[PDB]
Amino acid sequence: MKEFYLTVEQIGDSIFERYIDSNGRERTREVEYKPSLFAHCPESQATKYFDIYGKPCTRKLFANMRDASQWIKRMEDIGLEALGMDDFKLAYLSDTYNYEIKYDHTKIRVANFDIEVTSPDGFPEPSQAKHPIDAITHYDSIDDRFYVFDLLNSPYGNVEEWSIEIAAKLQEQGGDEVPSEIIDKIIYMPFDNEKELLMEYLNFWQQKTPVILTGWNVESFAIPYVYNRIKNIFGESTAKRLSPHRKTRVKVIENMYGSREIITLFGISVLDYIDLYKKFSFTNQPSYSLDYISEFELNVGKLKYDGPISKLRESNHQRYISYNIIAVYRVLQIDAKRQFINLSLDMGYYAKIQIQSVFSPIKTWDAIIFNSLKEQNKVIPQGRSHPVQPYPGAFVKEPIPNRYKYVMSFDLTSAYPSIIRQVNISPETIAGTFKVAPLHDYINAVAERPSDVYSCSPNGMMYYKDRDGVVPTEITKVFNQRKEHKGYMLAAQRNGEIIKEALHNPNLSVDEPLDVDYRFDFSDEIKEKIKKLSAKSLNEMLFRAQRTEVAGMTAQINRKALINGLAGALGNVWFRYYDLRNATAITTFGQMALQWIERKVNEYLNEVCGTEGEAFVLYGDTDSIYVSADKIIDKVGESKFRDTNHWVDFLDKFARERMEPAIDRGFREMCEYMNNKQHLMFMDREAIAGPPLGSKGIGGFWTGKKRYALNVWDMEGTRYAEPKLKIMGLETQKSSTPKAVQKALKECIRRMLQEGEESLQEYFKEFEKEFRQLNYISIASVSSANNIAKYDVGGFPGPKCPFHIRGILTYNRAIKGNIDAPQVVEGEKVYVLPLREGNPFGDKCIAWPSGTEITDLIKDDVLHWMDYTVLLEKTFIKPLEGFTSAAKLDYEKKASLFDMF
DNA sequence: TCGTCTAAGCAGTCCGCG
DNA sequence: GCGGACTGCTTAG
Ligand SMILES: Nc1nc2c(ncn2[C@H]2C[C@H](O)[C@@H](COP(=O)(O)OP(=O)(O)OP(=O)(O)O)O2)c(=O)[nH]1
Ligand SMILES: [Ca+2]
Ligand SMILES: [Ca+2]
Ligand SMILES: [Ca+2]
Ligand SMILES: [Ca+2]
Ligand SMILES: [Ca+2]
Repeated sequence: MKEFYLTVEQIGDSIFERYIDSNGRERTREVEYKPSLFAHCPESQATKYFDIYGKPCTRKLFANMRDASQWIKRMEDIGLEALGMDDFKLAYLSDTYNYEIKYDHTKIRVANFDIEVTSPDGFPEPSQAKHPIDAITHYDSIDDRFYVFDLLNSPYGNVEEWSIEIAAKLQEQGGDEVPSEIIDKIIYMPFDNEKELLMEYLNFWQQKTPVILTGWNVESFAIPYVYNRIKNIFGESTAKRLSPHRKTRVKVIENMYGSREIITLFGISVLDYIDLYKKFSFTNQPSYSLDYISEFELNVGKLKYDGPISKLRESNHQRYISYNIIAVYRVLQIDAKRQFINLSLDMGYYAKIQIQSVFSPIKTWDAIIFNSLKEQNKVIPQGRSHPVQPYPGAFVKEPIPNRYKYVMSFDLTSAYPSIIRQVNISPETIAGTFKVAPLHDYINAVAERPSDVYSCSPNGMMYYKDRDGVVPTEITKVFNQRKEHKGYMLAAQRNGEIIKEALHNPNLSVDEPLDVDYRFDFSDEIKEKIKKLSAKSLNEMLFRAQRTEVAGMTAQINRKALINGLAGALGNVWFRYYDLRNATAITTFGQMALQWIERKVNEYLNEVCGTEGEAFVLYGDTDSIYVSADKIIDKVGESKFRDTNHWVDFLDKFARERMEPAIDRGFREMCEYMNNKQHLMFMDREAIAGPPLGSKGIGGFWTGKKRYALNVWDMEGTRYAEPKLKIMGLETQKSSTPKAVQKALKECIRRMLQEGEESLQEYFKEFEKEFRQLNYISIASVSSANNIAKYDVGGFPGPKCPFHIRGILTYNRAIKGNIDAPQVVEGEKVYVLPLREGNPFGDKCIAWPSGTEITDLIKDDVLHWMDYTVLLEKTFIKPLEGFTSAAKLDYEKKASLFDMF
């Protein structure tokens, strides 16, 4: 097999690399890597190295990495560009792995761990590490084993050994329900003291040294706690054994309001799963506790115990250990589903970066582009300092707030990357500028043609057409990968709909789920077999189809995020290829493209319907248009359709055979007008929306920009078994909206869109009557909480104190003196409830840490004083009045002359 | 919330608006 | 009450 790196570090003048050799074995080596950098040189000097602009360069070979770094400094002192890859480990990987890396994940040691620390006096601060570590569960992916290190004797209590037999039993047997599929994979090690536990942990770690290290909050909690605790007990040298190169660094992570410390372990790649989840999941959650996320992702019940966590070990050590094991397993289950580790390895090896660098699109693109240019003996420019400057983005059309019965939407495939490719936008392809007309003049094709030579953007930039820039070349490669995975995702989705249909008629038999690849559209043979399957088999198949869809989603959406991130990186001052000329070339072209095509679509449809000045495009945002199809349906007449699926078919056909060819023609003209390199503006139909045939549903509504709802029957070629709501921006989609309120508002919208006014009025009346019985957590608003200290004046709200911060201050006063009460953590999320006039808390609201029950000390008082009236008006009635006034209907029945009887 | 970008919505504070 | 200036937070893209 081909060799591949596991980790790489620079330590002084050495590269330390862990790698898999040609025999599949893990090795480590120290290499006195001599880096090269570059300087511009005269024409007369013959060289093979050229900078991205074609200027000749001489290569400078350094005796060591420190010499190279010092040279860079002196070049700055002189005022001359020092060219080349200044991150020497990236240069090392590029030299050592000069081919497309094929990696074997089965050889990569992925460790998932979690620790427990009993603490009487509140949260155990990792930088202090003053409390014993009393449990560690460490899963090793190569062994496929959970290694459990259990402390039996502690200053906080002596306990009995954990029992695997009780752990395996049902909760209803008094057991812990540790899943049977992991029972035989547990290696349990009890210890009579913490020193021996930690010494044995370190010896184990030496034997089974993680390459990828993950878990939940491991970077901010578990790693620093373990490092600092070992440091406190044994000294620094012992703690540094967590690094295979015995080198660690405290790294200060800074943000707007403060900073925190993490421990960098040289020779390990830490990918904290909470951070992987935040970057790759495309969710915004009210809480990021593992229990909350586990419930959301896996539909598993919260890990239930009595008393505070600080007393769990002494009261129920059995459960304490079991829950530690389950916590580790839950992260593995989330990963089995989401496949974020797989994604990280894919992107990391593709770019040839340290795997942990997948968190940084700038680092990722820097490496991809460097490797690409190096292949042609081209030399990358020095990174420069730039001041942060605002620049313009997308165009968003102001919609007329209204109901919209029939809607078809269209949008560009990978819009910004396609613009980069079409225009040929790259650092080295800038050809010059032209005199810009107002955007409106390009949109309306009255401005003079920008260039007869170069490819243009309406921001005034011109680009070479003779050859692809490195940015278009590399962005295309990742786009092609994204397209492959999106294909698999969409097939799995369509396959899921076939199974849902079959589930209407499940057969009474005992059989098995079919062994199929859900990434490919089901053959006729498979479809026939599906129609004969039991509900049990069909449901298992649906689960598997949906898991395949999730895997495809992760792979496609994050590759889309990577390529969109390059468009963004061009507008970030830390990017080597920062250039506001290019960043704005993209966004300004986009503004034109949208408004150009709005004009073209309106023109096409006015012609088809034989009208003039009629607005068919009702809305658009960035790269999308929403077209009213009422007139198209009416040209046929509703009574001519057999059912809903019949008109959906008709619109699908109209979009594919009439609309899209008109759109394509419109964009081809725009490409010619801008003299672009290649036509790549592909605006395919997204949604087909409308009410059920014969219903009083309104189909859709807009309240304003980025705020709308649509009843969708077909989405990107997926024909749904049941209509699905596409809701954007409304309160149902916001993590700040109470859970039960999102639910209720979604049902109000469903009724509006599918059933009509009377149905909405029936539901509203019921919700208003019953909502006070809803659990307090389900009706609490959620907010992130920043700058709590800024607004805290002697425990009371200072000037301009935000509502949620006021709630936190109320909470802090209510729990004052308690070392044990859950503290609100700066920058994390809180639940917020309004309080009735004259409450004991002395203010109008209270807030507490999200994802948790409020502490028992005050729970009773909160429940008693919760202001249901304010809650209802603010979170439910206000948004609903917004929806209904936009859609021109009433959520309450107005009086009529019929009331006289 | 360490980690690519801008546009734009709504909640809430403070205070004007005769 | 509402709106604007402003902060804070959260979306759509
Ligand atoms: N710089 C930057 N631009 C973004 C980001 N998200 C969206 N955009 C811009 C770039 C996208 O191409 C454009 C349109 O967004 P879409 O959500 O329609 O995605 P896109 O067209 O890329 O992919 P699609 O093929 O429609 O799934 O909006 C981002 O995180 N950073
Ligand atoms: Ca725990
Ligand atoms: Ca798009
Ligand atoms: Ca599409
Ligand atoms: Ca059947
Ligand atoms: Ca779009």
